[PDB]
Amino acid sequence: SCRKKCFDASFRGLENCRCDVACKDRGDCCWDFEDTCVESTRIWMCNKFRCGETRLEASLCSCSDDCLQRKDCCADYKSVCQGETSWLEENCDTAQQSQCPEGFDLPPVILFSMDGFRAEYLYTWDTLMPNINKLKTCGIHSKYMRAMYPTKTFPNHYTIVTGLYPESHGIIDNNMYDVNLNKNFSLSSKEQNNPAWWHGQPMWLTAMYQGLKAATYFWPGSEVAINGSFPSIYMPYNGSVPFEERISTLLKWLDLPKAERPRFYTMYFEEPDSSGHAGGPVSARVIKALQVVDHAFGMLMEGLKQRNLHNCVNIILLADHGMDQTYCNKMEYMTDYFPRINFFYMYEGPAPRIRAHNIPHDFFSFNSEEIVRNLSCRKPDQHFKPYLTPDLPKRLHYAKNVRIDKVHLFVDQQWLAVRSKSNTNCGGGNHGYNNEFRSMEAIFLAHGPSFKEKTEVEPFENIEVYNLMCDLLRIQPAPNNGTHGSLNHLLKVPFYEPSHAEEVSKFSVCGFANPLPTESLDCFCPHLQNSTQLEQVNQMLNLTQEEITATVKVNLPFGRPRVLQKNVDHCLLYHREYVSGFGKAMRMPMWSSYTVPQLGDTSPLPPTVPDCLRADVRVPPSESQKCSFYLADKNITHGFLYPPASNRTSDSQYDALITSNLVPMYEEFRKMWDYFHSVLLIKHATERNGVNVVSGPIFDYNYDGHFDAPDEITKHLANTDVPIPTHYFVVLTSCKNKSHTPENCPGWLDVLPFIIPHRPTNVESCPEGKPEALWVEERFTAHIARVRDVELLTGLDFYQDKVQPVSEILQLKTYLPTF
Ligand SMILES: *[C@@H]1O[C@H](CO[C@@H]2O[C@@H](C)[C@@H](O)[C@@H](O)[C@@H]2O)[C@@H](O[C@@H]2O[C@H](CO)[C@@H](O[C@@H]3O[C@H](CO)[C@@H](O)[C@H](O[C@H]4O[C@H](CO)[C@@H](O)[C@H](O)[C@@H]4O)[C@@H]3O)[C@H](O)[C@H]2NC(C)=O)[C@H](O)[C@H]1NC(C)=O
Ligand SMILES: *[C@@H]1O[C@H](CO)[C@@H](O[C@@H]2O[C@H](CO)[C@@H](O[C@@H]3O[C@H](CO[C@H]4O[C@H](CO)[C@@H](O)[C@H](O)[C@@H]4O)[C@@H](O)[C@H](O)[C@@H]3O)[C@H](O)[C@H]2NC(C)=O)[C@H](O)[C@H]1NC(C)=O
Ligand SMILES: *[C@@H]1O[C@H](CO)[C@@H](O[C@@H]2O[C@H](CO)[C@@H](O[C@@H]3O[C@H](CO)[C@@H](O)[C@H](O)[C@@H]3O)[C@H](O)[C@H]2NC(C)=O)[C@H](O)[C@H]1NC(C)=O
Ligand SMILES: *[C@@H]1O[C@H](CO)[C@@H](O[C@@H]2O[C@H](CO)[C@@H](O[C@@H]3O[C@H](CO)[C@@H](O)[C@H](O)[C@@H]3O)[C@H](O)[C@H]2NC(C)=O)[C@H](O)[C@H]1NC(C)=O
Ligand SMILES: *[C@@H]1O[C@H](CO[C@@H]2O[C@@H](C)[C@@H](O)[C@@H](O)[C@@H]2O)[C@@H](O[C@@H]2O[C@H](CO)[C@@H](O)[C@H](O)[C@H]2NC(C)=O)[C@H](O)[C@H]1NC(C)=O
Ligand SMILES: *[C@@H]1O[C@H](CO[C@@H]2O[C@@H](C)[C@@H](O)[C@@H](O)[C@@H]2O)[C@@H](O[C@@H]2O[C@H](CO)[C@@H](O)[C@H](O)[C@H]2NC(C)=O)[C@H](O)[C@H]1NC(C)=O
Ligand SMILES: *[C@@H]1O[C@H](CO[C@@H]2O[C@@H](C)[C@@H](O)[C@@H](O)[C@@H]2O)[C@@H](O[C@@H]2O[C@H](CO)[C@@H](O)[C@H](O)[C@H]2NC(C)=O)[C@H](O)[C@H]1NC(C)=O
Ligand SMILES: *[C@@H]1O[C@H](CO)[C@@H](O[C@@H]2O[C@H](CO)[C@@H](O)[C@H](O)[C@H]2NC(C)=O)[C@H](O)[C@H]1NC(C)=O
Ligand SMILES: *[C@@H]1O[C@H](CO)[C@@H](O)[C@H](O)[C@H]1NC(C)=O
Ligand SMILES: [Ca+2]
Ligand code: NA
Ligand SMILES: [Zn+2]
Ligand SMILES: [Zn+2]
Repeated sequence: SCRKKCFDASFRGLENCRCDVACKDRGDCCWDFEDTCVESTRIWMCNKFRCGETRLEASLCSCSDDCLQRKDCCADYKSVCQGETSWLEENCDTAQQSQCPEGFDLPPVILFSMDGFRAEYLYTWDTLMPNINKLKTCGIHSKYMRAMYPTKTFPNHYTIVTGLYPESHGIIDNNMYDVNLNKNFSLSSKEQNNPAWWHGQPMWLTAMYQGLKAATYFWPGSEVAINGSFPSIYMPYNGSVPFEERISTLLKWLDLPKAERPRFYTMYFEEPDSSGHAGGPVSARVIKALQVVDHAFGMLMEGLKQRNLHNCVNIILLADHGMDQTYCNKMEYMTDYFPRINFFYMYEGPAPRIRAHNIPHDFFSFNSEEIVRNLSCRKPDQHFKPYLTPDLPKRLHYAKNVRIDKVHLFVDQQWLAVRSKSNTNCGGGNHGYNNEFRSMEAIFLAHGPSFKEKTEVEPFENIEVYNLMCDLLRIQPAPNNGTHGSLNHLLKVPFYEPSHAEEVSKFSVCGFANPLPTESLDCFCPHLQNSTQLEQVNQMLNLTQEEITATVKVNLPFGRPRVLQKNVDHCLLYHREYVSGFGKAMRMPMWSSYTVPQLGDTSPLPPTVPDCLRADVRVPPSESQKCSFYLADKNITHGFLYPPASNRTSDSQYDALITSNLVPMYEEFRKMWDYFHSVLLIKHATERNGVNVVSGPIFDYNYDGHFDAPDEITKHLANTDVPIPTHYFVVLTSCKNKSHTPENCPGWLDVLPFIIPHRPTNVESCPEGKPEALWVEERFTAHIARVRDVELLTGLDFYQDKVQPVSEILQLKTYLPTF
């Protein structure tokens, strides 16, 4: 045979069999020549033909008797050649600091991304991916990780390592135009390397700035001098480098002397994304790619075990987004809606945008309003909805950036919107859609001495990973949009312990001093004829200390919302059936909290009594609204935050027909608002065994996701300083265990937050004369959000008096209900 005699022309084996290059032409090569001498230089694995081999120059890794000393063994050398158990076959054993070799005092972090790894892959094809499946079994894994919108590669890869929404880190799509720079960004141009596009601080720099070297293998942004700095080590991108070579480089880095060894690593694979596009998410090509990437990841784990690092490394395996199926018969065309399309440019596909064709000249003069108008409610079954970006659901956080064109189209599942029928980028797989579509969900797995073992966690958003990685490396994170501490339940010993945010503006008292108003405020309730009758009704607002305690216990079961705005004067208004926090400068509530019990009759609430409003004797007139403000303002009317018709006693509706419960509402919005509180709210209450409601106004006129300062609000009621909300929020809170009511809930809570836009038409719902039962609920559902989103937009902090660990409350606050 040719063992240890490769290419030796002098050798003559059994029957004079040859082991030289020219042997294959003669036909007298020994039987094992091809496997011992030729193929042994083109593979990354040891086998029976290679173990103990003589070294050859051109081998990608070695199986020689000295490969461990030279630190060039193939990953599987110890298992294949020395007969030791592989990582794959070893049982799940606990990862701890004892399993770190000398010098690995701090465990390194490996951030590993497999582009386009749909969450559903991990469960349908689990046994086809033994190495990933073992990671899933031994380590911690999430049901899925939610990406950011648009579900694209560069925006989401950069979100992962920054903890920032795309609107903040600047990479809002794989293709974009910046009118200020007057430049184009695309993955085929060198402009992608311009640091002007990349904001925030990526993870490798967070580590490097705090003394920890970072090595990146192909992460989007890693070959950019972000903030003027490259990673300690980085590789120029080339999609042709085999996955095995990338893993091999990573293992070599881990062999470096401690003085030079990185402590933060990133790895990136283009699969299963590439095969998903070619064959679709359910296809032979995807199956093959999933097997490829599982093998490459297995190579990494075997190589780590060879080095005694498999239980020392904190590894994270995730993806940037999922994958769905497109169809050429599921395409919308702009030619069907515009006779002339020459004058605008369109970023086509699952998350399209439209801008002026002649840029930069016409970028701002472009009438984005006309585009969205002319695309709204054109066909009853059209498979996309146009939006001006400030009108997009606020949970997407996709508007505050000049690179995000004002015209947006929100496209239905498995559909595409293109310019004309000349576009043929259809038929395969694609992504970019609503990050809530199950097809768009990504995987998240993790394993290491700092993570919990054999644990499944609930879904979370990829903006949270950045804080987690900083906690793993024990460094401080840059300001980001994660909620630091919401992923502590993944860690054995959290590095950061969160606390309640202390209130910034203390409340004052609006006492019940005089039962008769000093001013009528131009409000009329002729049903109340003489002062005596008025005095009786107003006395109902004058609660004993025992009655205040009683209404708080029921209607504020988790404590009052705390105000984190500075220099905001507010007082609480106590009623038997609701408790509000009244903003004196706004002259309206910042929040109103009431608990709706489960009732025997699911009857719809009749309308509020029409012609009866009066001043609130507890609030001075300078801080109260006047009913004449709304008569004076022709474009808006008044609505109620707490629904008066929900009174549970024969006269308690008077408690809600007061100026302190009024908020400015467009007529058309109030129809939607009233239908929700009259019909849908009662269904929620009976489904959840009662529900606690906290609602209030939101002002975000600069659509940056944060509560506006007074001087940022650009619309007011009549000629007053009473601001007009851009949104209203409604947060439904009940007991996760439906056996308890919201008041008597010792365990976990369950939340359903709404941030409904306050718009003067319901064009977003295309009601076309239909009854509210056919579109209101759909519209609220489309505007669900996280409590955290409500907090950011209001300056309020909820649930501080709910006895429960802070980190668990943060899980509740970052939760997104999905449908
Ligand atoms: C929640 O509150 C509503 C509204 O209450 C009404 O408005 C408040 C602002 C305040 O002025 C209250 O004093 C006032 O009642 C309650 O709904 C009302 O309920 C009453 C009965 O309790 C209804 O009264 C009936 O109205 C009919 C009009 O269609 C009228 O024909 C009836 O007349 C007959 O009955 C009376 C005795 O009740 C008798 O004297 C007459 O001669 C005749 O036989 C009767 O007046 C109101 O219509 C209701 N209004 C609305 C809008 O629904 C509701 O009961 C309350 N909820 C709870 C749980 O207490
Ligand atoms: C809001 O509702 C309250 C009921 O919960 C009303 O309370 C009434 O207030 C009047 C005026 O203060 C009292 O009449 C006076 O009583 C004092 C005696 O004061 C001592 O006792 C009272 C009652 O416990 C208490 O408020 C004091 O702290 C003292 O301990 C006499 O000296 C006066 O001459 C006068 O008669 C009522 O007794 C009181 N009723 C009740 C049931 O508390 C209050 O008036 C309402 N507010 C408004 C603005 O109308
Ligand atoms: C981009 O890179 C620059 C460095 O080239 C970063 O600036 C550096 O920021 C740190 C912390 O913000 C500065 O250190 C601090 O200095 C202050 C004042 O002396 C002190 O109070 C702190 O204890 C700390 O030492 C550092 O001086 C500064 N360097 C320079 C040259 O400005 C910058 O933060 C990076 N930006 C992003 C977004 O990554
Ligand atoms: C997500 O997190 C980022 C980073 O914390 C938030 O962006 C930050 O927003 C603040 C205020 O909007 C910016 O500070 C402001 O800067 C301007 C000019 O630079 C200054 O005039 C203001 O007085 C204020 O200091 C900050 O620059 C910005 N940081 C980055 C990296 O963009 C963002 O708001 C968060 N998003 C949500 C929805 O919470
Ligand atoms: C992108 O990579 C491919 C694949 O080879 C890689 O790059 C080589 C330069 C080397 O570093 C290998 O270890 C990598 O795996 C390159 O294509 C090959 O390049 C080699 C030159 O070393 C050549 O002999 C092969 O014929 C090339 N094969 C093909 C299909 O081109 C390619 O050059 C790289 N592109 C860029 C722009 O660097
Ligand atoms: C945007 O639409 C207006 C109005 O057109 C109507 O509404 C559209 C949504 C569509 O359903 C049309 O069929 C409707 O007629 C356009 O203004 C009209 O333009 C046409 C042709 O130029 C003209 O005959 C009408 O008189 C115009 N009507 C009005 C009220 O101005 C407008 O041109 C459209 N803009 C673009 C860029 O297509
Ligand atoms: C959800 O809660 C119900 C109700 O439990 C009640 O509250 C307890 C604090 C205590 O006061 C019990 O007496 C009450 O029944 C749970 O249902 C009960 O479960 C226990 C088992 O621990 C059983 O002994 C009771 O008979 C059950 N009662 C009823 C009416 O079914 C229920 O188990 C909780 N759900 C979960 C997932 O824990
Ligand atoms: C960015 O890319 C767009 C392509 O969409 C370029 O658009 C051209 O803009 C000029 C005006 O400067 C027009 O005269 C051309 O007709 C446009 N071409 C197309 C195909 O639309 C734009 O020029 C690019 N800008 C930069 C700075 O490269
Ligand atoms: C107020 O009107 C009612 C009418 O029912 C009656 O009590 C009386 O006329 C008035 N009360 C007083 C105290 O003047
Ligand atoms: Ca704002
Ligand atoms: Na009006
Ligand atoms: Zn991708
Ligand atoms: Zn892709």
